[PDB]
Amino acid sequence: KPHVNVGTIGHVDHGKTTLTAALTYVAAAENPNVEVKDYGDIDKAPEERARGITINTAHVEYETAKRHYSHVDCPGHADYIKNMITGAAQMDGAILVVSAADGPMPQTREHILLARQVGVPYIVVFMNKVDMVDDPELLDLVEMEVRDLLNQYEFPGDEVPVIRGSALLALEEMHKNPKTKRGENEWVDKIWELLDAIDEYIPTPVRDVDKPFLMPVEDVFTITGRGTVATGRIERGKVKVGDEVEIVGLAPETRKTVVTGVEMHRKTLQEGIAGDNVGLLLRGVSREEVERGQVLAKPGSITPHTKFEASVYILKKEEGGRHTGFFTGYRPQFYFRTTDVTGVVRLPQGVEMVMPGDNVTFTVELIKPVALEEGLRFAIREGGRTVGAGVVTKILE
Amino acid sequence: KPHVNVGTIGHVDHGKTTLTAALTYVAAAENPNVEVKDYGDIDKAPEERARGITINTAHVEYETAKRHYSHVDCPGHADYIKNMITGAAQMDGAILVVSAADGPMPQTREHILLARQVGVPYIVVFMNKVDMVDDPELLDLVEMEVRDLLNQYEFPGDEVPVIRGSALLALEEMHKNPKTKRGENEWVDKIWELLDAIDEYIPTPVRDVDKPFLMPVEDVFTITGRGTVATGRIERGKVKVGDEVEIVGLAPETRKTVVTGVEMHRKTLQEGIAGDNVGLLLRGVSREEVERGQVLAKPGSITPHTKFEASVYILKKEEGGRHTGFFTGYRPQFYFRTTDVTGVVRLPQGVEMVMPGDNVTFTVELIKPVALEEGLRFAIREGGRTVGAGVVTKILE
Amino acid sequence: KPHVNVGTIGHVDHGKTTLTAALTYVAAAENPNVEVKDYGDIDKAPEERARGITINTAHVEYETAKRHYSHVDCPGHADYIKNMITGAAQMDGAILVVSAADGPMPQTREHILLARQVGVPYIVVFMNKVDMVDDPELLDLVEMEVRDLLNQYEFPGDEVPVIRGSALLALEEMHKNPKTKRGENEWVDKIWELLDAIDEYIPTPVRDVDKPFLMPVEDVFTITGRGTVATGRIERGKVKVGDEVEIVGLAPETRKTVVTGVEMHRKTLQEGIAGDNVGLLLRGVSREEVERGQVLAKPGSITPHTKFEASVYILKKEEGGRHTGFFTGYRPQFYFRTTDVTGVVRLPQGVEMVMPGDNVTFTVELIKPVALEEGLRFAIREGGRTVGAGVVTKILE
Ligand SMILES: Nc1nc2c(ncn2[C@@H]2O[C@H](COP(=O)(O)OP(=O)(O)O)[C@@H](O)[C@H]2O)c(=O)[nH]1
Ligand SMILES: Nc1nc2c(ncn2[C@@H]2O[C@H](COP(=O)(O)OP(=O)(O)O)[C@@H](O)[C@H]2O)c(=O)[nH]1
Ligand SMILES: Nc1nc2c(ncn2[C@@H]2O[C@H](COP(=O)(O)OP(=O)(O)O)[C@@H](O)[C@H]2O)c(=O)[nH]1
Ligand SMILES: [Mg+2]
Ligand SMILES: [Mg+2]
Ligand SMILES: [Mg+2]
Repeated sequence: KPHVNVGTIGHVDHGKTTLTAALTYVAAAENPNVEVKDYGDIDKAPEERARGITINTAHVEYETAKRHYSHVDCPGHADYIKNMITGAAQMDGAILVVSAADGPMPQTREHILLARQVGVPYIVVFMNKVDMVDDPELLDLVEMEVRDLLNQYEFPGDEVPVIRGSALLALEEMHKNPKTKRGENEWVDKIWELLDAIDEYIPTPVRDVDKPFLMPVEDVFTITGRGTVATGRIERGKVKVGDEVEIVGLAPETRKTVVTGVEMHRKTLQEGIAGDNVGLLLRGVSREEVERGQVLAKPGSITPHTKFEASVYILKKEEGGRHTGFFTGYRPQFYFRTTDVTGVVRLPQGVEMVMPGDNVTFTVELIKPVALEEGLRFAIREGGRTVGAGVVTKILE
Repeated sequence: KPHVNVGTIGHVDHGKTTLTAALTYVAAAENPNVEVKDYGDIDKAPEERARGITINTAHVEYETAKRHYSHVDCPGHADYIKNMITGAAQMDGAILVVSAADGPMPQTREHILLARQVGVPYIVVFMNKVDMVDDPELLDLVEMEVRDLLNQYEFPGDEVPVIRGSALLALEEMHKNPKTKRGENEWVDKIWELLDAIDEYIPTPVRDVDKPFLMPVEDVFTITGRGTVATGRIERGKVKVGDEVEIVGLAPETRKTVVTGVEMHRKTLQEGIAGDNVGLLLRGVSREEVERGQVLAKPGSITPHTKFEASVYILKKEEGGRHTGFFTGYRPQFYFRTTDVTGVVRLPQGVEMVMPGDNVTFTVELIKPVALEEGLRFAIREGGRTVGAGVVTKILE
Repeated sequence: KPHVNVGTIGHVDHGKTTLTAALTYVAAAENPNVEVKDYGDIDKAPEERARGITINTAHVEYETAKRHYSHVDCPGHADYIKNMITGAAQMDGAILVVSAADGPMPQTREHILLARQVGVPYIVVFMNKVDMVDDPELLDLVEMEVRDLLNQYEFPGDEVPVIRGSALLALEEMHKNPKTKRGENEWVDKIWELLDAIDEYIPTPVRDVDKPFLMPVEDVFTITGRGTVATGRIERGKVKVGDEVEIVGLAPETRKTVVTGVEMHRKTLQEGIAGDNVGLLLRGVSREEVERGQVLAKPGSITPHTKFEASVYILKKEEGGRHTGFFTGYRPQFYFRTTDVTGVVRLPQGVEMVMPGDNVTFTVELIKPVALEEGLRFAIREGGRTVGAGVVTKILE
């Protein structure tokens, strides 16, 4: 029963939390396993330490016929910014909640943008609080505000599902009648539309193991009679001997070789699979030709680069980051996967100085190339300390 | 109509094959379904690839009032060694054939031993070729030679059935008169005693689903808000949620949990049954506390160990095995169910070096414990390659 | 643009063929694709071999806005009896043509009855030759003869559409003016009424893939470590693993299992779909519990039986069937789907001996049960030869 990661985003007070609890109670009915949670519990998210940052985050699990959804919900707009970016929990899709009373709001528009920068593959809307509004001209109005926003950030606003309802009401019915099921109640039934929407519109994702092969080099060693060895946990896909791969990054050019040998826990091994911390025998590679920080991957699967654009969040001083701001020309270290790689920043027009606590978008240009791809997450460091966290959003070269 | 697995064993030329063709013909008469086979067909067994080994093996099915018997027969003494050991086809009982003219012979004695190591629950004798000997002093002699051998290997030689007849003669009658039935002919009737003897003496076996629950861990996973998941095909019995089971092997100690969730083909599932490839939800178990190679089983059903005795067969080089022999201290990989577990061998007094193609018996001692039981079959590997096949014969600790 | 199957039935000379050619040319006008055919071409049907029988049958395709109709028309009353029964081509609806000059006639009445036995879902009438009769008292008379007949065989004669016209005349206008469209001409416009009638009155059919899952067992096998396998072409709907199905027929009782494995062209497969020749892995099913001749189907979708009524056609001797007639007590083999199942026949009152060439209606009673449903087509064989063809018309138990 495939597993998917979702979460509620949207402006404060629009009701992402109440809608969250409803989802549990409602789906539980047809899925007894499913552990029902209420408002207060979810409303009080725990802290979570991620990349050096703390994010109040709440989680919940619910099941449909089609799947198992683990679902996030945070208490503050800040928690959203940080979560999404450090990618504490990675949305495979997200449920966007908007007050029918207010239409989309600033955070609303912000979560859309992030969701797009950080790569959310699909957004589905749940217009809540609809019980405060009869006038369908109004409900239409809001729906439309919302779609144009989505369209502004490239979501297919024209297509997503905008389901209108009352999380508050549905939740009480689940309260009154835990055993209520489909067709029985109206408010509950909008939740079923949401849930259906989800199962339908949010793509079932690629299992890591099926994604193109990539393993990031951690250590390099020579086995006297055997040769050069790149070690590290495989991020995705798999390798079996005889497999040819590319050593990407840092070097001036990409090299190709053949795993002539996997190995783990000392013993040998026939295939290296995602999740696996192996050591591979690279064939025809000097101890120079390969180094920590490069990546090995299924050939042609990833490219090296130096100029890219990123969405970033800069730690506060209180969180252990910088204590004064910076300008274009700031040149910290960019820690990609396993190592630092210096880079110079260039703030966009309109930005003149970035401050501790901000979150912005700029370009960077690195000293050496690195196997980069959009969505590639990273850290910004000053002497080993993390001063910020970002996500790669665009390659420029 | 319960199904039982049998077959002929005994020395070369004693007539296990001719006896084989007679059982079909004879029992066909009262069971028309029954497909009659002759000597030549059975005589030419096909090869069968089992555990990396090739075994000429012949099969035949016959029915009595009481049952359905699928019956094996191999052409050579090697074939028996291999078959019995890799357990290509598992004997529920065996029919031991001995030439009345010669008495038991070397392979005769060997098969008895194997059958005992390999676990054959019952042996029943068919003394054949009796047409060559009038002297009842002789016939008794052999019978008793036979009983003492069985007694020597722990079979209840004193009690088994030693039926005296001529497979050759019964077979021709069935030939002359397919329709011949009980009471009609003498030679045929000896076959009826055999068949009766079989139905009577060979215990009717436990249906897997009825054996105590056991499932060997193949993969372990976590379902975020759900938890830990042990996957694999169920070997025996069944599981339903809330069932409590032990996690056995590898770890320093046995753990108990509760399946909190079965599941198959994505969808859910109320009960896990023998033959089924599920994924169970283990309650309160770290992703560490459970691993591939262990087994989950009905509590108190199977115990972990490291020292055991085993009867083994070593591949010839021509079959892809080792190409030189070995001594005590040999330390290959013993592949139990799903994983390799290193072990050191100790040859018994009298054996000093084992060679490719040999089949012997020795003790082993594993690096980590494993859920072992007598009868547990396994492989001996050297770099993923299978260099021998064995069966666990006794537990030492 | 859904596809539907129709055709013209009715007495000889009433003009089923001339009206057939008109539909092409008329509908063509608004559907350029549509291939126009004339009288002579449709008049000269080719043979078709169906169930061993030869049927002169003519085909034609035309399009309305609403659909795609493939449309049959045969030359002789025999052709109709044969066709309808062996169901060479299955009518989703039929267009019944009657001469306004003569009213319904014997074949007219015959066709209604068959269409009812054979299961035609809707009849729509086209009263033709109307140009030979001014007196509306007459035209009303015929129409009413017609409706009473349909009412006699359970069609809703009171409701169906009785469209009055001249196929011959519409056809010449289309001839004169291929481009003639609606409103332009009167005779053509009557054809438009027929076409609308059809699109409206004849219910839109179920695509096979959407009908309930059913697959008829052709062979049964065992995959040693996997278990039992039923193979054969899926007749309707689809199967995906984890799907539960019922094994129906032959056995004394219906069993339920789960496909635990589909498979085709050696490779595996995620879903088994109508048309596909798979092999299914039945879970928990003995090699006895399943056999050729039964069907696997969506649970509760079809039931086993032994007594049924049927409309049948008996081959002439010249066509290779019996060379003498038979009485009640006749007990041939009823070849349902894949196998023969013996049955005894009982001629109805009034019928005393059936002869080669006859087509009649009687009851049968099978030795073992079979997954039967009205509409189920079958063959009557004598030693492998087909001596007749029929259709199941009613279940009696
Ligand atoms: N009228 C109305 N009020 C709602 C509905 N959903 C939630 N509310 C309330 O709106 C407030 C915001 O709820 P909340 O879920 O906590 O939103 P969050 O800030 O996005 O976490 C709470 O007081 C809820 O009781 C609803 O459908 N209709
Ligand atoms: N006289 C006699 N010879 C027999 C009888 N059974 C088998 N034979 C012969 O024994 C020889 C070996 O028979 P077979 O069944 O092949 O022995 P197996 O190699 O143990 O299979 C053949 O030539 C048979 O004809 C019997 O009951 N009496
Ligand atoms: N008067 C008149 N004759 C017609 C009409 N339609 C058909 N005919 C003639 O009917 C005769 C037999 O018709 P046909 O279409 O072959 O019918 P089928 O016997 O059902 O195959 C032919 O000579 C046609 O030309 C019509 O509408 N009016
Ligand atoms: Mg909240
Ligand atoms: Mg033999
Ligand atoms: Mg015609």
